[PDB]
Amino acid sequence: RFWEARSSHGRNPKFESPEALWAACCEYFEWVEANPLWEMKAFSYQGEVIQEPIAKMRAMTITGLTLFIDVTLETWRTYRLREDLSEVVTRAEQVIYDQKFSGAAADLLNANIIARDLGLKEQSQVEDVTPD
Amino acid sequence: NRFWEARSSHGRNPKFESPEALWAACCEYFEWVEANPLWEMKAFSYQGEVIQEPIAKMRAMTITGLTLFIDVTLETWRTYRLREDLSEVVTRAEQVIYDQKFSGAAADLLNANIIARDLGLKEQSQVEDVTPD
Amino acid sequence: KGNRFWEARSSHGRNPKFESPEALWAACCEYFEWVEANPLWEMKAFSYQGEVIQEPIAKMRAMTITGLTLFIDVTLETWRTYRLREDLSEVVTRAEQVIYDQKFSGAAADLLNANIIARDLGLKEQSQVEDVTPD
Amino acid sequence: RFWEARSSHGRNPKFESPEALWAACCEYFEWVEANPLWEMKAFSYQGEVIQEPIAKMRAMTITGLTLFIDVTLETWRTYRLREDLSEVVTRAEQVIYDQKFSGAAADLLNANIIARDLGLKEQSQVEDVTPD
Amino acid sequence: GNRFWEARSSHGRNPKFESPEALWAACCEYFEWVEANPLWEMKAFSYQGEVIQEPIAKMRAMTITGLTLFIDVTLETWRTYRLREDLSEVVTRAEQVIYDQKFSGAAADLLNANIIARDLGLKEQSQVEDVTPD
Amino acid sequence: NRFWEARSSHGRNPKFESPEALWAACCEYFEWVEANPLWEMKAFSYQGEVIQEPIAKMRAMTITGLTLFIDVTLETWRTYRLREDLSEVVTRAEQVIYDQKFSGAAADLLNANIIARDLGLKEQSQVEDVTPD
Amino acid sequence: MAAPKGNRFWEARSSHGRNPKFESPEALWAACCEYFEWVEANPLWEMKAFSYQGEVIQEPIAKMRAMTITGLTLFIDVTLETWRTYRLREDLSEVVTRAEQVIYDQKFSGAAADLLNANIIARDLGLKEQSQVEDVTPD
Amino acid sequence: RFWEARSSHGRNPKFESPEALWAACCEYFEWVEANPLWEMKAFSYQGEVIQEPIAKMRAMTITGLTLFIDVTLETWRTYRLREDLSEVVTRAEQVIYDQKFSGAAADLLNANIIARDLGLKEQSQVEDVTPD
Amino acid sequence: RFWEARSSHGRNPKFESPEALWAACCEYFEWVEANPLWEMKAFSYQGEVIQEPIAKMRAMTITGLTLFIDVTLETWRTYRLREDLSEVVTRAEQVIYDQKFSGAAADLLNANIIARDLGLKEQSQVEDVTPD
Repeated sequence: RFWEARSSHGRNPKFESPEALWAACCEYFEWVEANPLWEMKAFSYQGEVIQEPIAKMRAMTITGLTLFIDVTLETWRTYRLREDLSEVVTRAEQVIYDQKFSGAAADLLNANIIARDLGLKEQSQVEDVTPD
Repeated sequence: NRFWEARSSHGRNPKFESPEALWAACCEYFEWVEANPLWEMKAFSYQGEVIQEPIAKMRAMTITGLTLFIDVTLETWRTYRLREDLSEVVTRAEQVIYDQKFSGAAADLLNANIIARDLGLKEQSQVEDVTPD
Repeated sequence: KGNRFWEARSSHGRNPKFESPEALWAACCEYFEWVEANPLWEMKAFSYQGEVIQEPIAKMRAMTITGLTLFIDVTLETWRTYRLREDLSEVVTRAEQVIYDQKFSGAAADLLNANIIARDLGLKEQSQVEDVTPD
Repeated sequence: RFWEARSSHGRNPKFESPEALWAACCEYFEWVEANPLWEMKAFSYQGEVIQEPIAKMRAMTITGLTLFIDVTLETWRTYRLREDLSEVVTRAEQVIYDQKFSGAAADLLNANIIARDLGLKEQSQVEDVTPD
Repeated sequence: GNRFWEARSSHGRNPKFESPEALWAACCEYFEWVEANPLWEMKAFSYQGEVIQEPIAKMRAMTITGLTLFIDVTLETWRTYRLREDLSEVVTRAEQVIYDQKFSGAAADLLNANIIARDLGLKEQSQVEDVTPD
Repeated sequence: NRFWEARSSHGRNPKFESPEALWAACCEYFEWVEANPLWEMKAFSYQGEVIQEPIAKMRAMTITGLTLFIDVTLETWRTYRLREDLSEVVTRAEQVIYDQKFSGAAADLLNANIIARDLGLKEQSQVEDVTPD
Repeated sequence: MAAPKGNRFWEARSSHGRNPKFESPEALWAACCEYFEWVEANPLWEMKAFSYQGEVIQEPIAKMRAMTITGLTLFIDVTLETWRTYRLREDLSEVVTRAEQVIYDQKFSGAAADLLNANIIARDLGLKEQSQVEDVTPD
Repeated sequence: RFWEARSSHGRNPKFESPEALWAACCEYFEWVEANPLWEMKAFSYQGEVIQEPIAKMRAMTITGLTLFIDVTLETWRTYRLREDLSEVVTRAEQVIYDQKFSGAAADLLNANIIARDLGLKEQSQVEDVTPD
Repeated sequence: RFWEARSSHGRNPKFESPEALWAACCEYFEWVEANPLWEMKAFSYQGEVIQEPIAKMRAMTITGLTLFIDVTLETWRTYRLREDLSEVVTRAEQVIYDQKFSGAAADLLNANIIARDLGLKEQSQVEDVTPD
């Protein structure tokens, strides 16, 4: 139940400090690390089937973070305002980006879904070789 | 997989007036999804006999799924946008639905391409014409 | 166990005259039940000590608007008729949502072929292309 | 041999009623289900190889139907012109379409071959984001 | 000889076909030869430190070129059959059999789907919307 | 294997002047190909011991391979098409080569896309611009 | 000595501590090397399952961690602005160029060896697909 | 060490004879076949892990040949000036082409990279079916 | 620590002969061969896990080469143009190209990554077959 997870800062927290905001974000990173998604795998030994869960990496997201610390995207975007907090926001979003990038690069996360999410572009060069 | 029968405790044609009640209803849908995986039949053999076992697959959350479950029309759901308390709940619920599918596809628990299309994740490209003449 | 789907008809019989949303929903639900009770079957082989054994394994049957209408024995023209009366069009919208959702969740779980289903549902690939040709 | 299979209605059949034509079509459908194609697979045990035929779904086709009931495509097409048979042709062609769609959707027939045969379209949206 | 380029019907060298039955009979000989002559994929197995090898049969795709080659008529002569209707119906029938053999084989993944799709001329259909603002 | 050393019984730089002589040489190539598969090394283990064994793989026939084998240049072979007495043999040999590769690719014994390009099998598509107006 | 150390990447920092002020190429390059070593010493981990006699065993398998310029700056604890500022002195600019080249090569070599996802890395490095198209419409 | 391999004609040889030039090319072909690349493959049993190198086909290349016979690509191109040597160059490049084509067709070499190297083209026909 | 590897030619060498430069390039080639990358492979026996490192081919790059011999890319391009060094640069780059091509062809290196790096192009022929 990922939608139930909330930081220790409680309901509708007010952040008037970088240290406090960053710590709440770190609680989210910690929760993601501690709460992988589960893939049910089936095994069998001599006529008996045993179904055991296998951990899969959970991709970090900004909506996941904000839901966790119990604020709206709009409030999160409000933090961008004060430089004090804006620095924390930048760092948290970079962590989210790098988690997904490193996960995808290590084939722990689906590469194309992450490439699309991160906005990694395909670059190409096309030559028209039609004789004139 | 009798999903078309599933309904929240709020029953038929509920009139939501409270954001906590609407959110609780949405949470009932999320709980239902988690408790009701789709099933893949898998077969194994041993000493001359074949054994079949259903294996749990993640069920993708959808807005139409949610609304059917809490028994409102998509039109009713859009009405909630018209007042701030309910609209905040709609946004929260839609973000949960998006993230469930994104994280599921990212972990290859859901088919990545179909989820990418559903979520509107775009392919971005840069193309140079090297024969501009 | 036989895939004679061309023989499957609802209990409502030939050419139902639905005058009721409860009635029409009821008919739609009979179709959904048949689909789930009637998976496709795939033969899988297993070896053991010099002998191979075959076992059929259930595969999800995709719902379709065509299937539903054929099953309840109304024409597509009749199905679109229901739209005329906002009474039945509400039941039609609900059925089509169920059919869409069945195939979407099936495909998402890889129980149905994702590309077949993406084309069927009309899920689009979206792209953004920048021309970076110098100038 | 699939080119040898024929309905109980004999050579160059004439169809006097929709029930007769439908009966012949259903014979084709039933023949298809009773005659899967076979993938040959090998298994090994203690030095010997076993060749195990494994059943693969046979896709229905209109030309297969017409070969089976022993009429040309041209003749089949004339049945649309009979007021007593037209609805049967429609029904038969719809069964053929549905069998392939359901089979492909269930991963029992090759998805791309069926998608092309059925005319299932890919839809896309493209935005030119070149700065002006 | 029994290699594919050597295989021939029981009508022999350069048969001049002037009947539907004789022609259809010849075509069936080809269809039967194709079924009797799958291609072979070698597979290896290990047992107690000795490797063992045996092949599995792979479906041979039917082709119009293969058929004409087998019944020993040129493609030119085959086209000629199109002109007279006696033969024309047999030609159409045979070509439908060839098409369906490959189509069903590919649908069952017993033949390579993309090779067959290109051969049969099965088309990809698409719809594209330019959503560039303006 | 030294495939570049394989040569028909017609010797060095033969000067073909008969269609039966050219066809016989082409047939020696066809047989050589069918008789000389490529070989892939595969590993096998048993209770902690490993053994390797070559497994036979289909060799694709090619016009360049044919000409190398009968020992004429590719350009000489192209010349044969203009020759009244040799042209039919060229056409026939090129058909055998095409047919072998087609059957191999269709049977998944040769790489499908490499063969599709080699044979010139085309992809056909139909595209509708559905941009509203 | 062959299991997850559990070092959280967002916590990782060089021995130079908080907000270091790099005033020599040597100090800077040493810090960059700490990052390169950290990446090597802290792979990502994939959980894999095994079984023997009806018991399910979990075990982590190491997966290569891709180096990134953002990763480096976070590790040595300077902002992107500061990193870009290093370009002002020919002194530090050489270190920056070399560090970025190391990062590029680590990813390329990882991807080429199938240790990192090829397409993810190709997009990251800006490796282009080049094509030549002939219009053969009878004209 | 492939960059150290050299023909028996020594350093920067001068080829005057077509037979000498062909003989050198054949030394290269022989060297390629005697020097496959190796893939390490791991096997395990009862707690022990064993590694085994497996031979992989080495793709012939014109640059590889010229490095081996120790001439520059420029020198190689210069051979075209003499009808004599030009025939040997064509024969050699033809052997190189076929080795890679046949290896790729048999999936002993990566087919798409070989397709690009050989310049095998994708041919398509595209119909604009937009209604008017 | 590949970022610490350096040729016997020391820091920021100023090369004055083709033999010296070629010698330095060969040290790099030798280093690459002696320094494969490692994939951890896991096996299980009796509820215990065995980890085994497996060698993976390291791709040669001009960037790796210049880092190893400790010169800038512009220095390297300067060698391209130097009458006395240009031949050696061509030779070194040809070695690097062929190592990656052969590795990719053998599937020992990722084919698409290498294809992009080598600049191998996809060639196509397109007919527009629209009616009118």
